[PDB]
Amino acid sequence: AVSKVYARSVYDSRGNPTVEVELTTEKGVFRSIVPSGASTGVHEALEMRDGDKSKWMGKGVLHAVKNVNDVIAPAFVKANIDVSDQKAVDDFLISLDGTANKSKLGANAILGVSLAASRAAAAEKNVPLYKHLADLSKSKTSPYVLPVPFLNVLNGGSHAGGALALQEFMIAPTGAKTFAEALRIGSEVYHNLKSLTKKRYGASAGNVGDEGGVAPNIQTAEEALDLIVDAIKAAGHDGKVKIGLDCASSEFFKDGKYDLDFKNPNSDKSKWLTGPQLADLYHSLMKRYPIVSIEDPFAEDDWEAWSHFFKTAGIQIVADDLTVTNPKRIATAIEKKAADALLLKVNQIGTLSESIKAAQDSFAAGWGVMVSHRSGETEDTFIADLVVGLRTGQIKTGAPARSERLAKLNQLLRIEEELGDNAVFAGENFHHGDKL
Amino acid sequence: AVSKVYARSVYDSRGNPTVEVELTTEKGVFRSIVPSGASTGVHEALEMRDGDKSKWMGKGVLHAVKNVNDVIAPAFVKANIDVSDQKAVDDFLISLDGTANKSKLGANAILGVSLAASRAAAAEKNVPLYKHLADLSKSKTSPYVLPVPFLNVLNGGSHAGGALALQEFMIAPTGAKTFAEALRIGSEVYHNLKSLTKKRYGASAGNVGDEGGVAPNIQTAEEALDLIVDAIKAAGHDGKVKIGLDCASSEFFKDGKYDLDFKNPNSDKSKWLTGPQLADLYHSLMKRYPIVSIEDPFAEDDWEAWSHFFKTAGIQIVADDLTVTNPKRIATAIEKKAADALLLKVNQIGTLSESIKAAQDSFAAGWGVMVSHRSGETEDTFIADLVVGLRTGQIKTGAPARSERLAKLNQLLRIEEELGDNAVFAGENFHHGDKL
Ligand SMILES: [Zn+2]
Ligand SMILES: [Zn+2]
Repeated sequence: AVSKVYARSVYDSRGNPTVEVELTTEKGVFRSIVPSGASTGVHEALEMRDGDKSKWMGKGVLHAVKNVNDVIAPAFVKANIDVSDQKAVDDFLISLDGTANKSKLGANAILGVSLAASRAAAAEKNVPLYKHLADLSKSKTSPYVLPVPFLNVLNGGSHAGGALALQEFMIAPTGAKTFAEALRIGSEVYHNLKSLTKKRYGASAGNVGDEGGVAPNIQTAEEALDLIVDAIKAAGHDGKVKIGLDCASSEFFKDGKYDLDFKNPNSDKSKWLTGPQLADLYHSLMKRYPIVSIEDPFAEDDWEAWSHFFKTAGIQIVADDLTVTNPKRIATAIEKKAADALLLKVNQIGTLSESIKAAQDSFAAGWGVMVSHRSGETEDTFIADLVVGLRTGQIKTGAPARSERLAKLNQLLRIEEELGDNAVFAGENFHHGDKL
Repeated sequence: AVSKVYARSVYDSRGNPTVEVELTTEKGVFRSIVPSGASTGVHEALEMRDGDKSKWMGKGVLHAVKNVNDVIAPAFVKANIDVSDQKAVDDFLISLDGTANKSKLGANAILGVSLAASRAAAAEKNVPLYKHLADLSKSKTSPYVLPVPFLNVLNGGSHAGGALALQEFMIAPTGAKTFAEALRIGSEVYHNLKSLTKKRYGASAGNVGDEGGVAPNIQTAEEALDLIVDAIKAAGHDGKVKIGLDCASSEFFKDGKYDLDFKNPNSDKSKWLTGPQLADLYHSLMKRYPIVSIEDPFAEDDWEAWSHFFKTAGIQIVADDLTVTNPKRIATAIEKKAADALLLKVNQIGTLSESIKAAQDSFAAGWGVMVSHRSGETEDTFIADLVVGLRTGQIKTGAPARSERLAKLNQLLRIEEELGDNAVFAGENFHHGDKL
C-alpha cells in the first residue's frame, strides 16, 4: 500500500520551476515530474503558479507543492487506495479537487500523483510501465507498436524573427523499418539541416529554440520547406522522410482573417486570407512537398474552416488548440468532421485516466492520436511508455537535440530492444497504429 | 556478484550517438551513460568512433558497443570482481585495454563499465551514490558540501558570430545560503539575461548554444560583461552573484601571440598580444567586473604565460586545456605554479579511480577542483553525486536550461533535501570546499 506521498520543486527544460512527486510503497519510491502547462485556461486544466514576482519571476509552484504535501498526501494515505485501480486513484484526486479544471489543487499537483501511482502499480504487478499502461487502456499487445517520431527541426511564427508565420516544421521517417533506424535517419537529416542553416543564414542561425530546432530569419513557408527538402536530400533519405507542419494558426487569426505576415507589423490588411483562401495555400504546399500531417491549420474556434478543409484534405489533420485535450471539445470535433487526429497532452487534462479516456474516444471515431511533449519538458520519460501502451504509432517529442527530448527517444530505443520480435514499427501506417 | 554487462547505443544532448552500459548484479540493473569526448587525443583518453560517413555522419559507437559486449563483458563476469573495490574494477579495465590512452577498447567503452560498477557498489552497500563516492575518495563527511554552480549564460568565440574571442561567461551565486537559493537566484539572472538579449540583439539572439546560454552577435568582452552586469542588476542580485570566465585561449593563440579578433578574418596582426599584454587586459577586466574565476587564460602549452600571470592574479585560475585531466600534466602545472584549480572531466581520463586520483593530488597541492560536464551531455546525473562525494564545492554543468544540464542541478536539490543539517553550501569558500 501507499505509505507516503511527497512533492518538491525542481526545474524544467526552460529553467522554470515544476512539480516533482515521490510515492512510497512497500516496493520502493516512485517518482514523476510534470511538464510545464497553463495557469490560465479555458477548456484546459490549470496548473497553479505562486504568482510572486519576487521569486522565480512569479512562476514558483510552492503552493502546488503544499497542496500535495499538506492536502492530498494525508488524505491519500488514509484512503488506502489500490494503485492498480488507476481510475480509483484519479476519481479520488478529482473528488478532492472538486473543480472542472483542477483549479483548486492545481493540475500540476494532481498529475504528479496520478502518474507516480501508475509507476507504483507497474512495480507491484512486476511488468514494464508500457505494459501496465496497455493493460489500463485495453490495448492490443501482440505485437506492441513503436511509433514514428515527428521531430521538430525548424521553427517560425512567434518562435522566430523573419516573416514566417507557420510555427513548427517536423520530419517523420515513415520509410524506416525499426524505431532505431528512423531515429538514426532523423538525426542525420537534422545534422545536415544545421550545417546548411549555419551556412546560408549565419552561425547564430545554428542556435536552438525550446524544442531543439533552428530558427533562422525566414520569410516564407516555401523558403523553409525548400531548406528541409535540401537537408533530406543531402542526408540521402529522399523518399524515406516526410514533412509534418504545426501552423498554430490561432496566432495570426485576426478579424475573421489570417495574416501570413503577422510580425509585419504594418501587415497589409488587403492580403489577409479567409478560411478558403488559406485552404488554397495549404493545397499548393501539399502539392509541392511531401506533407503527410498538418496540425492546427485553422483557428481554435473556426469550426467551418476546419470542416471545409477536411473534406478535401486527404492527409492527417491534427487538432491541438482546437481540442486542448478536452473531451467536450473532442466530441464536437468528431461530430463536425473537423479533423482525424488528436494531439494528446496529459497535463492539459490532468490525470492518466482522463488522458486514456480521451484517446479511446478518438480511436472509436477512427481518429489517430499523436502523444505530445510540452514546450517546458523534463528528464522524465513517461510519454515514451505512454505512446507504446496506447499503440498510437506516432509521438511528437521534439528534435533529436536537448535531453529533455532525447530522454524520451532513448527510452523508445530500450523498449524496442526489450520487445524483440513482439514489436512492429508503425511506419507508413502511423495514422492508424492502433488498428495494426 | 556481477552476472551481466551489456552496452547499447543511445543519443547525447546534440543528437550524436554515445554508449549506454547496463550492469546486472543480484541487486538489480545499474546503468551509466557516457558524455561525448575526443576520438583523437594527445594527453587524453580517446573514445572510439566508427568513422563510417554513411551512418550518423561517422560518429557511431557500434565498435565501442562491441568492445563492451564481446570483449569486456565475458572477461568481466569470469573475473568475478567485487564492485566495492573500485580500484580493482578499474585496474581490471585498464589491463584489458593495455594502452595509455584507452585507444584499444575506447575510453567510452571503459568509462561506461567503470561508472556502472560504482552504482552497483552503492546498491550493495545500501548507501546513496554520493556517500559511496565519498567512501572511495576518503573525503570528510561531516558535513557534506553542496557546491556553487557555475552556470553558463553567454557564449562567444567559436560558439558565436561577432568579434568576441572569449568563449564562456558564467555566473556563480556565491552569496546564496543553500543550494536551492543559489539555483533560484541563478535562474532569475538567466531569465533576465534572455529578456535583455532578445531586446537588444533580436529574437534570434534568444536561441541557445549547446550548453544553454545565449550567443548574440557581440564584439567585445566589455560588451558581454556589461550585459551580464545589467542582468544581475535587473534580477536584484547585485553583490550575491559573481562572474566566471572560460577564455579557451588555445583557440586564438597564433604565432606565439593572441588574436582577440580571430574571427576577423583580416585580423590586424599588429594588434596581436603577447602573454604579458594579454595579462594586462585580464587585469583591466578583473578590476572592473566581479570576476572570481578565470579558466584557460593562456594556451595549453604556454607555460610561462600561466606562471607569470599566476603570480599576480589573486583569483582562482582553472586549468582545462592545459591539464586535460592528465596527471603528468597536473604534476607539471603544480610544480610550475601555473594555476590553482583543475577542471575535472571523468571521460577525459576514462575511469572513476583515475578521476578520484587526479582530484586527490590537486587537493594535496592546495588546489580546488571544478567538476565538469561535456558539450555533449546526457540525462545521466553521475557528476552531481561526484561533486558531493569529492566535496569540491564547485561544479560547471551548464546553464539552467536544457535537461541534460538541469538533470544534474535537480539531482543536487534532492541530495541537499536528503542531507538535512548534514550539509553546508560552499558559498564564498567554493575554492577550498574540501577543507571546509
Ligand atoms: Zn500544436
Ligand atoms: Zn574550458
